[PDB]
Amino acid sequence: ITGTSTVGVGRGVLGDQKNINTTYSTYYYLQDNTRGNGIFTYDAKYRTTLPGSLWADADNQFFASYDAPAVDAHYYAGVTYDYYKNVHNRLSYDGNNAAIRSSVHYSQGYNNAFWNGSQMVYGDGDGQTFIPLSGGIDVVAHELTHAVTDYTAGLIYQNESGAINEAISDIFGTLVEFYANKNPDWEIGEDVYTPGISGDSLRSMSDPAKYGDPDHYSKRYTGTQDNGGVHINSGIINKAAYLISQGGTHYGVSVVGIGRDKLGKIFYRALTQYLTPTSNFSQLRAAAVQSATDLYGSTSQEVASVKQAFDAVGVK
Ligand SMILES: CC(C)C[C@H](NP(=O)(O)CNC(=O)OCc1ccccc1)C(=O)N[C@@H](CC1CCCCC1)C(=O)O
Ligand SMILES: [Ca+2]
Ligand SMILES: [Ca+2]
Ligand SMILES: [Ca+2]
Ligand SMILES: [Ca+2]
Ligand SMILES: [Zn+2]
Repeated sequence: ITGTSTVGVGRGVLGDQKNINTTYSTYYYLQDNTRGNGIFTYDAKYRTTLPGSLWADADNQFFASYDAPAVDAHYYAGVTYDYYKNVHNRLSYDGNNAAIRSSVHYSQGYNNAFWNGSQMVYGDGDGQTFIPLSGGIDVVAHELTHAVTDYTAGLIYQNESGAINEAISDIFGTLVEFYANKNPDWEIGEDVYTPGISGDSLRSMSDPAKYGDPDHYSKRYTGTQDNGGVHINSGIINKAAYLISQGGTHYGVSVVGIGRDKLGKIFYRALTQYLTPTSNFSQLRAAAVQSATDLYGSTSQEVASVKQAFDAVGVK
């Protein structure tokens, strides 16, 4: 909408106060004009018609319980935009400052979030498996990264290419979480998953097997559930990424860690310059090796560590 840029204040899902960029025109709308061609957050009002209505608020104060998922979807989309712009010189998900749209309060008791091809969508959770999912910065960044993937490598959402797609979203979700630097970890969704259980998460990149996901290619899922295991076999790539960044010895293979920033550079380059819609894990290894070679040189530690990490997870 046309209006003037304003700054509201509110509380997120976890009860933390934050400022949000809004737009004033009669109402204060969750429309952040400070980033690209805008970040827009919508109320799906417990229904499934999308996007719903651009979030309107009378007073620019967003402290109601109903407001909290919108506050966080809006704010964390901003953080994610900043990560891609500041760290990777990428302007929004399409590289041309496409408007970023999110809807919250999607459906009833909805234990998921997704990119629907055009926008991000967040359930509120059922209060048992999840609280409103936009409360997780890694979740928000995971979802926006799906849009980045779809505009770049285009990894088909099934089997190995789909597991790479998932891992890319977990990797950049985690790197955005570290970028914001509030309780960062290599776990996925811990801030919104299972409010009645402390210390768990939906997935772990550092130890995927803690939640039943494979951490070695020899343990990959080959069945048909979950689009051929896209959220399962992502553990193999997540583990490789964790090892590249943090190092470790895994199934006897030692990996010299090179840190998060270089992980992000290598995988961003792989995603945007080498991966294709049909890339498999072996092709991801090759893309990551080539990306590290481009960035750091063929004889570099970074290239050696990429190879070690993929070796450690059984991907040649
Ligand atoms: C970071 C997470 C908090 C959210 C993440 N969402 P996503 O990958 O974007 C969902 N991807 C999806 O919807 O692709 C389908 C599609 C394709 C095309 C258009 C529209 C949609 C995820 O990991 N979801 C898990 C959550 C499980 C939770 C336990 C119960 C089981 C589910 C899953 O879906 O398996
Ligand atoms: Ca208000
Ligand atoms: Ca965390
Ligand atoms: Ca996390
Ligand atoms: Ca929990
Ligand atoms: Zn995903």
